[PDB]
Amino acid sequence: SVDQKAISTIRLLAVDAVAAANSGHPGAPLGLAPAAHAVFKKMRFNPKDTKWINRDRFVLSNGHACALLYSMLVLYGYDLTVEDLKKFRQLGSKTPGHPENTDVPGAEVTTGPLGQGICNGVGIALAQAQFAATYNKPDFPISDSYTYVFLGDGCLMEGVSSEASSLAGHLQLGNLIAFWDDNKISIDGSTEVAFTEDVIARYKSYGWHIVEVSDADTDITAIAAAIDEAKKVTNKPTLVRLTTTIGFGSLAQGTHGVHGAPLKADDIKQLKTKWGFNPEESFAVPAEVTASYNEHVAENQKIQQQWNELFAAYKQKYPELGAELQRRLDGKLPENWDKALPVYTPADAAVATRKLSEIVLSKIIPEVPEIIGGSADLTPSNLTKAKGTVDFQPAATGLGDYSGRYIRYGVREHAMGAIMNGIAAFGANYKNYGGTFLNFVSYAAGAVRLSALSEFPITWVATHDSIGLGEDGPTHQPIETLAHFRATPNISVWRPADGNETSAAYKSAIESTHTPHILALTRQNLPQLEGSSIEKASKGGYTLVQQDKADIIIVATGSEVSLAVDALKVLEGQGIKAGVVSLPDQLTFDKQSEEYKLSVLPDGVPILSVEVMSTFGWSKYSHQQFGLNRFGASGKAPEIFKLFEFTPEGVAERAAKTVAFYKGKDVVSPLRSAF
Amino acid sequence: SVDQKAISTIRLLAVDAVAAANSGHPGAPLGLAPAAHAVFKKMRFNPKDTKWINRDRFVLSNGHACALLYSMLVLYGYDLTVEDLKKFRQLGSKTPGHPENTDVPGAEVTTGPLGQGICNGVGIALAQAQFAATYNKPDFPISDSYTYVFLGDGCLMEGVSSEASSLAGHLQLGNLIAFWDDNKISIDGSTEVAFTEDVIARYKSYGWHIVEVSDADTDITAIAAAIDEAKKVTNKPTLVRLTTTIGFGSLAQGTHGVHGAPLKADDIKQLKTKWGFNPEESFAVPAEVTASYNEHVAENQKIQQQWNELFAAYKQKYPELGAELQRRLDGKLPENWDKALPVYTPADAAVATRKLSEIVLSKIIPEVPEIIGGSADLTPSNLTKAKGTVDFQPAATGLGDYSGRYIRYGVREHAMGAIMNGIAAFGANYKNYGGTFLNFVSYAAGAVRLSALSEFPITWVATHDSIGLGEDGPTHQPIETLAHFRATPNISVWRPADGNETSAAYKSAIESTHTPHILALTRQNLPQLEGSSIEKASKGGYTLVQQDKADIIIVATGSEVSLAVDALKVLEGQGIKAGVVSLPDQLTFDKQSEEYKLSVLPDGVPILSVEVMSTFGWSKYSHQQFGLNRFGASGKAPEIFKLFEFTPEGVAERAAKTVAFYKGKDVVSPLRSAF
Ligand SMILES: [Ca+2]
Ligand SMILES: [Ca+2]
Repeated sequence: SVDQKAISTIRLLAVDAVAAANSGHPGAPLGLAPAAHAVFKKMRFNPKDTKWINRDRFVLSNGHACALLYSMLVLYGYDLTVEDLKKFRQLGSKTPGHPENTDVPGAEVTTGPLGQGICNGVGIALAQAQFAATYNKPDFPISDSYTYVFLGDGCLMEGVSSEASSLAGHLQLGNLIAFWDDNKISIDGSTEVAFTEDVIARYKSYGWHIVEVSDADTDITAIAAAIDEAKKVTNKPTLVRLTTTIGFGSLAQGTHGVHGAPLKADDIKQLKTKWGFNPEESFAVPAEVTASYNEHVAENQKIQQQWNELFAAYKQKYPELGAELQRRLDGKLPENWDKALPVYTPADAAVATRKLSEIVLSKIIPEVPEIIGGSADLTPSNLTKAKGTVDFQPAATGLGDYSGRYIRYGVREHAMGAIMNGIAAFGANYKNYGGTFLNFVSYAAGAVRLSALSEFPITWVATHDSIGLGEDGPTHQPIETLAHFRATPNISVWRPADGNETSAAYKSAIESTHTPHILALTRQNLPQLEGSSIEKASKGGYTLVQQDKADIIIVATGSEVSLAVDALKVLEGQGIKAGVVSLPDQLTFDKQSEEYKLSVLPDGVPILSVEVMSTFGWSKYSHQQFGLNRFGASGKAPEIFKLFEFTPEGVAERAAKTVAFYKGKDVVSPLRSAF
Repeated sequence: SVDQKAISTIRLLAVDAVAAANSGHPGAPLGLAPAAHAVFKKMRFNPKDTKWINRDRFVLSNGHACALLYSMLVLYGYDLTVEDLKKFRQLGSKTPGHPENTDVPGAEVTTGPLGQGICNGVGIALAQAQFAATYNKPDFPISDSYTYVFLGDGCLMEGVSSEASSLAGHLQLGNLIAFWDDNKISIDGSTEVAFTEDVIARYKSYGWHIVEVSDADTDITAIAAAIDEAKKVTNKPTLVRLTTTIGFGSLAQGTHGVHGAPLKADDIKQLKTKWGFNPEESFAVPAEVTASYNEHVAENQKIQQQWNELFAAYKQKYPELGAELQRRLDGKLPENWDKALPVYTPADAAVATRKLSEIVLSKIIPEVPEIIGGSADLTPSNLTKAKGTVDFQPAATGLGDYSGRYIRYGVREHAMGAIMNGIAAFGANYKNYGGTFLNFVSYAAGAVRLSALSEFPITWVATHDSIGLGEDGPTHQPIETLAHFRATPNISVWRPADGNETSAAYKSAIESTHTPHILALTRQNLPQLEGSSIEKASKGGYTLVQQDKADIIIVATGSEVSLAVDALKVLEGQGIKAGVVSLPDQLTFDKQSEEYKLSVLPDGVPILSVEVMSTFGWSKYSHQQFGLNRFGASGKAPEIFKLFEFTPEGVAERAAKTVAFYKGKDVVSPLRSAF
């Protein structure tokens, strides 16, 4: 049949791509080709409009199997060709060794690191439910799409997938349909060596529906029927167990050796012969397969055309909601939304930046409907929903509704990070956030790094940023955390000092389209600074206190800016004139013009950094660094600051030493370099 | 009864400690006091010998409940007093807000970050099984101890606990007994908001045994019986469901408000009144409770005395095993074990450092019985057991034995990290390791940080360290990873360049007693260097190529040392004389004398760093830094190096620019500072 020919075509494209690279993973593509064929036949998508908001989404969580994804995209006429397949895993190609959403048309997310894609799928499905609840009306099914995820044994061992699966079951996400490649093989060999749990029993315990397909090597009718069954279960995510043979058809089928290395040339020849292909030919695409796939694309394009007309009729009946939806699909925030950002003066009271952040959210959430977010491993007293909103929950629970805006992630930081990526990936201008303690953003490093690589505008609301949290002690107090994330490409790491800086941090986070944000916020109260503003803080770094005859400039962030200002007064008494620079986001500052940056950190003056965390990175901006490069302590916060000499007198002493160290030396800006 | 009085005493000590601090968590201590009393009565331990190797171990994984742990330790006469309790959460006290194994007698591990303690318990139990299989003989039960773990709802949501629980069930760890505080409350409020899974069904799916105690607020008889039942099930870890009231006895019992904030003073008064205590008195310890607890301590001390005699008789019957066990309990490695480390010369072939590491392990494992380890999310071709050993598995599986030395962790990096901490915590000189790709050590950051804080000599064997891995691409290629871990206090991060440096890295890792190690190893082949040795590399940084008239020194690590040596030859052709420094471990180097360090990085010469990763940290050792501060690429590794100009010519160009930049400038060592 043409279906059988299509499956062979998929298999052989994947095998041939791996062969050309002499690198990559042919086993899972061979095993999953029947399922991929069956699922893509059920999916609604337009290869010529990858951003259609009512498309079904597909996520290949076992991302090493991506020769499979690329083969599907090529066969369906996405902006990816057989010539691109021939360049699989080759420098600069459109077919990298793991799929990248920035580089690959039809790759919704960046997968490869195990466990991530299934969580991303949870987030896409969460967003779809929230979006549909927000926009759908009687006779106007604006959003009714499904989220299809392929996953492997490795994904099921990673804790992040357990977290997301528990939460997805709780959230009754009936438009999520996941497929487990039950092939009994991982990298180390048999799953009998380390993975003997009853996976199906576990998924039932989370509240998922199960369908089992006992012969997924051939039974595409049963795979299609499993999809139909899953669609009837509207209040549970579904796991479809696909019992497959890894490397199906290969001489080495059913072995670990086919998981992650190219097949032997003679093996590829017999594959081709047994499936009716020419063993002397590579990258064959039978025209009958193309025709069959083009028929499904044509049908999907007519569905999209009808959706466009539905949307036009929606705008006529619901003008305000229609305009809102149009604006979001255009990628634009509401006009002048930022007028809602709170502004402070030095006459206002001291406030913790965690509380300032709460206040910002309270003001902007009602004005910007595409903001949703939540928290994990965090008291409601440290972050909760904006007044006038409700939690995102299935209505059946009585605890919220899918129209809700605040997600109760539970104690699941890593999955929260990966789910945020999926919400961003959904599109429709979603600007989503996740709260936890800064120190436990580290639990989610796998996902955070992927936010950066994937260019997703997600936001971490990361409170209790330092020893300033006090009594919980060194297990909770960040030291290395900002250095870690600042060292990662494409992460804005805001550490605002006061009310105006906190508003600038949110302006950046919400306006972002390609850069994830981490907002490092305090437990303890900080003063409103003389010289701060949203305008100046928006530059990432700025001159807070200008001193034309400066003996030294102190550059600081967050809680240490006020400390620097107090140190300036001590230094004046010692006959030393200091300027102060506030550097709320190093990435934003780095992106400013060279002349702007040099106006902030000029030549001819020693510069001392102060931040109660690792000194790593700080030499970009300073000659000497006062930081904390040891673990913290359990006690009242002001006593810990005194212990480590983060006091006005301690800063002044180090500033005076810095001035002395550079007497008679020529000093140029830390921004200067040799290359 | 005295048992009831003891439980009230525990409860009130915990409440009073939280009250004195005006900080901390009284709810779980109130709920878990009956269970803590019952479990400690069943445990064998000596408060006067916290390191008795056959003690039962207790782990409080819900570490925020530590007022409870401290109360138990005080009541049993550990080196912790009521005066220490009065200083709970106070700077410099022996009673920090979360328990720290370095600071607190009877704290086996450092808990607080959720999910970790249960995994640590898995590791303690794994080590006990391996230890018993190694040493026990007929009539000589050298090791027969249990591992008791308390955990909460938050712990059960964290993915790391799922990973460890799946693995513990697979490993049939029948001496592990965990207790779930089933109190329906987390920080956000009811578990109904985010945690509605069937926990018991999930634990059955992992192969655990279950006991349910429906009234754990009062039924200590049933808690004791649950322990007895668990001990009869020798081939499954057991989860005991303790249905408790959070804050039991408080006016606010059964609410989120009692989870993490001090009780009201009037509430504490009525607690005391209803339990027969004086509401005007704090930190009361009834003498009858002390007597009862002292009786159990006396009995346990007689058990230890009998164990000491058993050990003496074991040494008579089994002299060689006895001497080995004695050596390990003394914390000493075999005499001259390091003579087994491989040594190379520049005449030897190029080898990848991953392969050099395999070879080291192959040579040292047979000589050092306290080395065990494994791998997670890694092909057996990248790391497997040492020849002549077997996997650690229950014999019932036919796949290994508990005497085995190689652990199949599955795709569970985070749990592997936390389990390694538990193996180290067991003691007996265990020197344990875990293999994965360097980029996915980040999945385990929560545990890695705790290795550092806890001072555990664990080792990560972290291969595929850079863009040198090639085709898997930017999702797999570390950029930020070494900066992250180098910025963390107390982590040795070895990046060996060649065979001799790899042997030095292992010498450091295995000799370690207080510092975790990460070994960053290459996929690609590297040459044996002229000038390397185990002796010199043991200093962390050393002069590889000395040049008395140097125009520049190039400092490099790992794969970039050979690159620097090739660049020296290009520079000679341009009339520039360079020295080379190899810096295989920054921490070890930092610990050397100031004079040694200055001999390596002298004044009066520009210094350029080269490492194909983040430049963060490198200004400690250099004036200019050539690194990679963007994500990688998917292609053949040598082509990626060429793209980013990590070539002899690219290094030489930057070196020449550095020389030019410092012409006419006075240059001092990067090791100099103002303070
Ligand atoms: Ca598999
Ligand atoms: Ca609880």
